[PDB]
Amino acid sequence: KRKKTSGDLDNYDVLFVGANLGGICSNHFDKDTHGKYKCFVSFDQPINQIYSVRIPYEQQRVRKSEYIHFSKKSINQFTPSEMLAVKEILPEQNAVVLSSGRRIGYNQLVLATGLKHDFSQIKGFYEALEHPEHPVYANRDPETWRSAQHKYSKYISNFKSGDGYFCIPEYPYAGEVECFNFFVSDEVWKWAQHHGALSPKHTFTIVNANEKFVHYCDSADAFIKERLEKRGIRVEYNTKLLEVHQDGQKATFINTKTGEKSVRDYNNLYSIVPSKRQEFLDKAGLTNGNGLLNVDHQTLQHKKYKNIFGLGDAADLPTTKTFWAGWYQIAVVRNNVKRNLQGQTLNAHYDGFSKVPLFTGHQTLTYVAHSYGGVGNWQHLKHNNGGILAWMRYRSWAKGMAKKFQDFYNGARLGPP
Ligand SMILES: NC(=O)c1ccc[n+]([C@@H]2O[C@H](COP(=O)([O-])OP(=O)(O)OC[C@H]3O[C@@H](n4cnc5c(N)ncnc54)[C@H](O)[C@@H]3O)[C@@H](O)[C@H]2O)c1
Repeated sequence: KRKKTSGDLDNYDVLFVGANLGGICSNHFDKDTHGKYKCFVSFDQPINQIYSVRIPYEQQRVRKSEYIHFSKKSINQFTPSEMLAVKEILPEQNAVVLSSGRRIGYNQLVLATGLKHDFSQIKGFYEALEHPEHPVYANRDPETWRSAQHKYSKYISNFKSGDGYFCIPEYPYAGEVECFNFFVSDEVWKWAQHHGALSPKHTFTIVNANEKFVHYCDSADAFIKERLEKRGIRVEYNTKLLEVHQDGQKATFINTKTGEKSVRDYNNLYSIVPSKRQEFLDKAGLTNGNGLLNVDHQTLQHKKYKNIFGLGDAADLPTTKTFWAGWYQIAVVRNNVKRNLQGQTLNAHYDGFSKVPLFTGHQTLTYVAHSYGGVGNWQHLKHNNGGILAWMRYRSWAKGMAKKFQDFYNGARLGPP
């Protein structure tokens, strides 16, 4: 009946750059328009690691099959895709050049290029995270690990002794609140001190380069800091991890405020992988400052270039870059983009809603739900101190969310509402 559109073409009437949230949109853009347009997708990496369940992963509450998903699956069968990165974007020409060189034209462009992980900002990090024994752990799995490597789970369990550092890189970085495992670790290391598994000649400090944990929600940052103390955890601000020596287990830090670097023995290091701005977005004059797209806060349309959009993490938005945010930014992009193909006005506005669980304990969580102005809704920091209510919501996310990300990329389950 309906036939797959061509990938061997010279221009399309929509072009999506990304598969994770750029693909869920296309599958939504079709069901919203009934296939009246031919849309192309061009991602860069083959696998989509589901970082929304990254802590239930490290607890082995989610199997590796439910955490690793191919990028093709997000895209529907009809829409053609190719795993080639766009070399440059010519917005004045309405065109997009890929790595191979095949110039592609467009009518509307949707950018979901996220924040690109740059393991090389931290020298020697990747080669220590790939080692199946070294105590260097990170926010994501390398692609050379096979189905039988479960090093990720050993971070909390194998912390018998020594100095442990949890390092947060410089904003903008991916995985703000969803990759903070320093409250479940404390609980599990509070037991290990009680029966002797974890020595008392050990120190754990949070090396945060940024001044605050959550830039766009004051209430969450205040709660995190207040709760970090009540536990007894120590934080070091304005310090960022700069190098890792895998032989002697030395970690070179630098306090950007004073520019004064230190070297410290580690025996358990975790880092939230550091990102890096892509230059083809700055040669094209789209990004603003930090490297994020200069888009409207309400409609998500680019300030200049009325026909370019942007969503997800690539977009410069005053909210927490979560997934449930993007669930609301594809509903908006797929509307306006279609209103712009019909000439009509852009009637869909983004409220700034973003919802990410924060795990306060081994089996408890609280939701960070907040709109554009940092203002939280009825769930913001509820049942934060644990209890039967937070216990259940933990199971509903750990045992029941990874089973859903298959549908999202299928199409069988759409957004929350
Ligand atoms: N906790 C973490 O460390 C982490 C890291 C990445 C993503 N995430 C989650 O994923 C959610 C969605 O992320 P996103 O959609 O904003 O970005 P993303 O991290 O999912 O990646 C964006 C997609 O665009 C592709 N891409 C990047 N550069 C490209 C280029 N030059 N050309 C073509 N394709 C390119 C990528 O391969 C990818 O398919 C985020 O809200 C976040 O919750 C978390």
